[PDB]
Order: sequence, then structure tokens, then C-alpha cells
Amino acid sequence: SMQEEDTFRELRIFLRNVTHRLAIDKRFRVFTKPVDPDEVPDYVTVIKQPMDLSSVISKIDLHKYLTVKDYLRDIDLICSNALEYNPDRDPGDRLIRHRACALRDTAYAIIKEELDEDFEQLCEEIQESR
Ligand SMILES: Brc1ccnc2ncccc12
Ligand SMILES: [Cl-]
Repeated sequence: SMQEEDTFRELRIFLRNVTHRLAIDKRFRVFTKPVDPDEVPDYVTVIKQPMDLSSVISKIDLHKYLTVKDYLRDIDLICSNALEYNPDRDPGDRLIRHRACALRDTAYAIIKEELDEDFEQLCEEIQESR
């Protein structure tokens, strides 16, 4: 209907605002762009599911997120990818891992404080019923 359209627009607006708040945080500057294949020519071979905040924005705007659950799966990728590609004890790796998973914990904490559970449930029930 347009009730349903109104629901998904509100979701998109909410997901944009969360994604913007992550993207202007200095800690996360490295996650605002896909990994450059110049700097890292083995990344896009090793990391099957590249994910970054600019990609998340594109998916919001292409209506690929019908639930916060779907959105958080992509946020989880930004962290799990960082852990997978940068596992070493050296500070370079430890810093990207720390940041990647602080991005994850920030997104979860924002959504925990600001997402109405009943709004997520409505989104889930519309999605399941399609
Ligand atoms: Br730059 C860079 C190098 C290594 N791993 C990375 N993981 C995620 C984002 C950027 C990365
Ligand atoms: Cl830096």
C-alpha cells in the first residue's frame, strides 16, 4: 500500500541518519570508501563480500534494506571482513580491527537506543508477507 511505502521510506531515512553518524566519525574514515585495488590488489580476491558505508548508502537508496536486521548484516560484514583480512598482532591490523568492530558496536548501540522495536517488527511482518 502507501502505509507500507511510508514504513520503508521511514526505515531508509533512519538508516541514512545512522550511516551518516558513523561516516563523519574520524575513527571510521577508512570504512567510508571501498578498499582501493591499487593500495590492496589482493583484497577483492580475499574479501568475497566487500562492504563499506558508501556501499551501505547505495543499498539504502536502491531499497535493498526492508529491515534493520538486513542493514546490520552489512554492518557486521564491515567488522567480520576487517577481522578476516587483518588478523595479525601488529598495530596496523589491531587498529583496523578495533575500529571496524567499534563501528559495529556504535551502529548496534545507536539502534538499541533509537529504533522502536514495534517499527522493526512492522518492517519484518511486511517483508515476510511478500
Ligand atoms: Br586500507 C585497508 C587495508 C587492510 N584491510 C582493510 N580492511 C578494511 C578497510 C580498509 C582496509
Ligand atoms: Cl589514521
